[PDB]
Amino acid sequence: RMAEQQLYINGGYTSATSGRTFETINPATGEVLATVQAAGREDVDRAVESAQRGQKIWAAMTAMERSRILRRAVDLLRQRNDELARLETLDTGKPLSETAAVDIVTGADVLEYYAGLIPALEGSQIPLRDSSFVYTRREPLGVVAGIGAWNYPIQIALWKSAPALAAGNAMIFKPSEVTPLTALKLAEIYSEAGLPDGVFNVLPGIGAETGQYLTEHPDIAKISFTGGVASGKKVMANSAASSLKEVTMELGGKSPLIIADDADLDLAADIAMMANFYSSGQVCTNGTRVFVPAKQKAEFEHKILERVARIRPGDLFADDTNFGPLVSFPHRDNVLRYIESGKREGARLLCGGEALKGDGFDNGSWVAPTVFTDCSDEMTIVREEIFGPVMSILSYADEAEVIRRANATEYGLAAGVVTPNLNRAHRIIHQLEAGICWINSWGESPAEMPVGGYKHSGIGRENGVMTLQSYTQVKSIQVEMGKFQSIF
Amino acid sequence: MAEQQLYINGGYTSATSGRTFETINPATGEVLATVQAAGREDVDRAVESAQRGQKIWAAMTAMERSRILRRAVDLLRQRNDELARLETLDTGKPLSETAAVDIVTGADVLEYYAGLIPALEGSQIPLRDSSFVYTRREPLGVVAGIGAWNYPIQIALWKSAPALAAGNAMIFKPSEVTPLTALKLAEIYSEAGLPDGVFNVLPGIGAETGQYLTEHPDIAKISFTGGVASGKKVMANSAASSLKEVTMELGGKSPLIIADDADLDLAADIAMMANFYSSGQVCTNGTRVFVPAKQKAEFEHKILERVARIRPGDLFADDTNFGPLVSFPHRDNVLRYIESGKREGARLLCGGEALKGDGFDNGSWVAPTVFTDCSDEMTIVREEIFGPVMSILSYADEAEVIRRANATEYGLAAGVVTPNLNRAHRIIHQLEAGICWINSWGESPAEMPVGGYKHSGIGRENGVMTLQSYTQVKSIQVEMGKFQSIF
Repeated sequence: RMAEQQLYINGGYTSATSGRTFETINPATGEVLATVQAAGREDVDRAVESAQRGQKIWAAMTAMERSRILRRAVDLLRQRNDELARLETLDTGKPLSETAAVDIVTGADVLEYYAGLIPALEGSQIPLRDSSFVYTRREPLGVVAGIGAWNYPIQIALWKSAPALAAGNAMIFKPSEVTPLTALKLAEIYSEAGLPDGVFNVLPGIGAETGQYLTEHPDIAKISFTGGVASGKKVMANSAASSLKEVTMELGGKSPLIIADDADLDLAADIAMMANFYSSGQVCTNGTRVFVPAKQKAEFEHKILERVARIRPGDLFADDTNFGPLVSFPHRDNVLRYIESGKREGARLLCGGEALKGDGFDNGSWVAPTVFTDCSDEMTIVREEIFGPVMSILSYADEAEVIRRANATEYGLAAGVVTPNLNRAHRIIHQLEAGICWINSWGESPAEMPVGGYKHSGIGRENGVMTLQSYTQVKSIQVEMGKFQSIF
Repeated sequence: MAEQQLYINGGYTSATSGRTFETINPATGEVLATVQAAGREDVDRAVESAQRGQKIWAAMTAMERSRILRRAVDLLRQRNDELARLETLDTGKPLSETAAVDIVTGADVLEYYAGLIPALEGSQIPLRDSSFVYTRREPLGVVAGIGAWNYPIQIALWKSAPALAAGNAMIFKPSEVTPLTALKLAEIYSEAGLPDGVFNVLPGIGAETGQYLTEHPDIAKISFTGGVASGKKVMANSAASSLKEVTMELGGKSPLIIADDADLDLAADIAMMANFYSSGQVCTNGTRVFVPAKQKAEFEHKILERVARIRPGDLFADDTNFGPLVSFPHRDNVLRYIESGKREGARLLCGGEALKGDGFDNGSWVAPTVFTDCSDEMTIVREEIFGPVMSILSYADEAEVIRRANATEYGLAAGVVTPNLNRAHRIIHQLEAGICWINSWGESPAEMPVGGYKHSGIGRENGVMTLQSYTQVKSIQVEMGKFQSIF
């Protein structure tokens, strides 16, 4: 359909020297959207050298000069929101009702946030004594690398590149092989806004190749990766063994949603629905273990059924469509394997449990919105991240128990509680072992709010002031004005 | 000394590994102690102990924690000389150093963080009238510190102080070369009122105890100080096992840049202190000394004159300022580097051999060694030696010396000597190192974050930021409006 997609290095498109290509498909039709060139080792070397030269120019500008350029990129993203959203829908299978409202909106929200913070990035000064003081500089890391995931392709590209660029770095970005297209458009926009050549380069490729070449490269100072829990362990280990790179990891979760016995069950069901079936369940922070008091569980199940009836699959460009196919057919096969395991392990199928078939579904990787109830803590669907539309409903009896069971996992990304009670809301949330916690809501991730995982769900944070700072490195400088004394 | 047990849950307890090792007095070769090594089940015991202790510790008020760490400071000051003598026996470093630096600056950092506990704060962010966010700086839980042998109790204090002050429990593994003072520190913490399990000490071997710590599923963070190669393996194993947070303080090949307007007596004094303290066994040492071509001859004479002042001898004598290296294997390695310097064409200015004779034949002594006429591709210029070996390099201009200073995978420290305002700041701002000294070397105040660029480290120690990096951020959104679902 579209032309063979080249690499983006040094302010324009350039052919890869790898001689290798891959295809990206439209998950709703199975059609090939584009043939895409894959960056090889020499391509990564070209991108790093380009990034080194560009970073020097970028860092030598004033803080406000950098701010204005990133703000111009925000302006262009707002103007092109709908066009970029359509492309993202084609590449991901997510409904346009989502991509036009969330993906570029919130990606640009973070770029806009960091653009305004650049002049506020400051070091410290510490007096030691009348004759000596220390000051610190927050220096750029230099060239850093971002490795994106396929569920929010351009949003992730913006959330990694915005603080990296605002901190004075160049970033080489590798999009998921599943969804390479919008990251290339972002690089065009950055260049149009005045970003120096080489400061944002985009290298499509395969993880086993391009991703590894980046984590091994000797001149890249930091790796930021978003993806699966197991993949993150390998990326971090490779980043360390090659050259001791700094690392950020934003990985998966099995986040608990705790419904208190004083919660309004319409509200609780609304939150559970949004925590499970947005982006067809392909969200790392989803509240996929839903804990409900035994005395409310039957009514809660009814309310879930009543809202599952409001899920509308269909034309991804239609206004009322709010549910899409999964990103790929192998992913659907994995999600169906998890569903079959829930049935086989004795969970009660409340709804769904099968692929969608028939007119307008036979060419996409559709899975019906699936709810299991009567679940138990040892079940595979309860223990493991599924990354599809599968909610697990778990009965509980008391507050201490549900806190224990919520925390009894190696994941630790998000969590939430539904309660009108002041004390319950704060005291329960304070005990949960997760980095992202919602009270009487789910999913909102303001640019101001640092987000990331506890335990196996992540390293470091994205968003907030702290992430601008973590794309710098601290240099301490002591000025000694007294006469230095040697003991020799 | 008696057979040294593990320290778990507020007292000594026998290891179950079936393994012991010996620590040697580097000045005499005598065995100081047989020490038990913590095995896999022992690490498990320590983590379970730490988990229960951490809960009690974190439930106290901020000032209750502050007072306990301050009482530990008071005990460290009272016992400074006794602890220094033990550290001298275990490390070979002169008592003139250990009694003035190791416990003084270790306790300085504990005292610093004890006062900061009440200031550890989260944030609050208004989103709209109906919703706001607040953050909590929560303990990581159980963390592990793995120390190096050159500053054993100082490193134990620099890792445990912010870790404990942030509300964590720490399991600490000292170097097998120097296990003894970390056990004394654990006794002192308990005597000060630290809850049982909050500071456990597990002597052992790196490939066993250290590996088990990096692999354990319930340890949230590893902080390691040691060699560049070892740090890469610790970080990679910490990642592969359970995605632990990491801090790495590794080695360096730090450049000292002498400007052509520097007073050469000052430059030589700084070079001496940057190369021969602790017999050169210091990660931040300024072991590439760049001197302008026109000053190089006189600088070499000034170094020779000060090298002659070095006093090797009885480690407990007041005038001794130079000790043996920590171990006979380490001496063998340092001598191999010195031989490569000779083989590769560097001009030996002084030293270059083991010390022999009265008072030296039973210790791992190496003479203070200076090479000059060095070039950038020599092995002694490229690689950290961790012994008393200075490399003097001629340079011609400022742009050149900055490139050559930065042309290394290391990135720990650097310094410049110049009375000129513009030179001092402009050069330092261009160096790729985390710790930079102007007209001085070595001072590491508790307030000052320290760590490496590039292969020399991950994260930082000391300063306010290290208290914060021993917490993890939890973000909490309070939604007071009516949640909207699209389903």
